[PDB]
Amino acid sequence: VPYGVSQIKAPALHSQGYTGSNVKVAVIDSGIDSSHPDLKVAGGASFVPSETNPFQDNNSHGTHVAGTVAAVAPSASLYAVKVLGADGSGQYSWIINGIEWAIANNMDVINMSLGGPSGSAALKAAVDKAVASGVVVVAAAGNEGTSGSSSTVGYPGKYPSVIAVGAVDSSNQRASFSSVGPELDVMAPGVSIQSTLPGNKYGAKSGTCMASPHVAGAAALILSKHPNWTNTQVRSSLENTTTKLGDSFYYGKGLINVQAAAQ
Ligand SMILES: [K+]
Repeated sequence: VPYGVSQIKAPALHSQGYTGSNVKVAVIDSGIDSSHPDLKVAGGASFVPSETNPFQDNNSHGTHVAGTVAAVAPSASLYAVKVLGADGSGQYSWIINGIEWAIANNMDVINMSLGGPSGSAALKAAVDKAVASGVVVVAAAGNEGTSGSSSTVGYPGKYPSVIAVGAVDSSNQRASFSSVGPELDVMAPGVSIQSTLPGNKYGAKSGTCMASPHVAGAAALILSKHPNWTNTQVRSSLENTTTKLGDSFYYGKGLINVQAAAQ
């Protein structure tokens, strides 16, 4: 549909009848506008104390992330895990509560197009438990760019259990904003991403946040072909089948190729 879908080689799988059917993807974000004609929301939960409806997206972020998951894996069961309020901010407890729900509710893929500058024993415990429980955990690397020689990969992206996603444009160039470090795993399209917006709209957003869902959608396609495959196997296939770009500090393993990873 959008250029980023074709770029990751998703359409080849779609033509084959692999569209992410029976894959439960949790969008741990600002909610999802379930009212959008182009989105099918299966369930979810809100963990934002003042915004009790997960199906009301007061930000726009979670609907845009969800629509990218949907563009990659059209048949995937989308779950709106509302952890971020109208301002796009959320407390760590709300976020961790949303991961805890995703595990509890047998989500196959977690998408976290979110990041914080600091970790916690509780955040690491939550991601680790998800992984140990066979969930594919995908997160945005962060929008911190370059910072001397140091990692600018945010949390939870920083944790070895999480697939940390960096952003490339349509040319396969690293976006100037894309966080860097040894914890960067893969690259996906993350510059001027056309996706669904609340109130039957479409618009572009840029960020590693936009790159993350292409991988979460990519993990849904793999699981649709290979329902038997472990989260470990899904991850290894995505990482081992990449189009090799530059240095792993900047590009991770390179750009994901869903066609090559699906075998
Ligand atoms: K990581």
